[PDB]
Amino acid sequence: MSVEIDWDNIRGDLSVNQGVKDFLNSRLQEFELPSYVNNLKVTNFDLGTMPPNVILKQMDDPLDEFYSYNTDVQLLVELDYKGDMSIELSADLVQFMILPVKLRISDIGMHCLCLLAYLKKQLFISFLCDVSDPLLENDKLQVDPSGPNFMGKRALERISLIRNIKIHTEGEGSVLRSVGKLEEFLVDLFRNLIRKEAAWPSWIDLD
Repeated sequence: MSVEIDWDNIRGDLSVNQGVKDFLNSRLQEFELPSYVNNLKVTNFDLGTMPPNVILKQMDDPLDEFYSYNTDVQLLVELDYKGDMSIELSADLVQFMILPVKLRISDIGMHCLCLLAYLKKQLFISFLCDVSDPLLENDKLQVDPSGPNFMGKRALERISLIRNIKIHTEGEGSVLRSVGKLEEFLVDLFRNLIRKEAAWPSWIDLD
């Protein structure tokens, strides 16, 4: 039941692109940047040249909680994304001196179940879980929003939706001791940002 997807058209739409930088930054600066970093924003988001393998699993109406203080629709979906996605960053290092640096993230790998809710001229992406999550293979997590005790307790047990992720940066010195705490940090941060801000109960909220 595969959903085909005009990736060229989507990839081009800058109403989205901006919307996801904004989503990234907004949520990124709720965090506690350590002492060796300042002025950490997302410069540029770039989608893959190639799309994810979208597969429709179900149609429902958008959850009541997608309603905020038909022609709407809400697709439950399998996302196999082994694509070539890239998020570009801006950062400052720190203490007798400051160096500006530049980073990419790549190799974003998710094989994952996910709600996609077009309502009021406005899309929401809430990732549910990794498809290989043990917590489905044993039932014990209700992932049907039909559908009582949907996402009930034991949601917190979920495995990471990020299956893999690459991150490189742009005299040597022991400053390389720091670009390695950072690349370590941004990863371990950026996983949390997905787990907490794009995975249900949260979501990305574009137009």
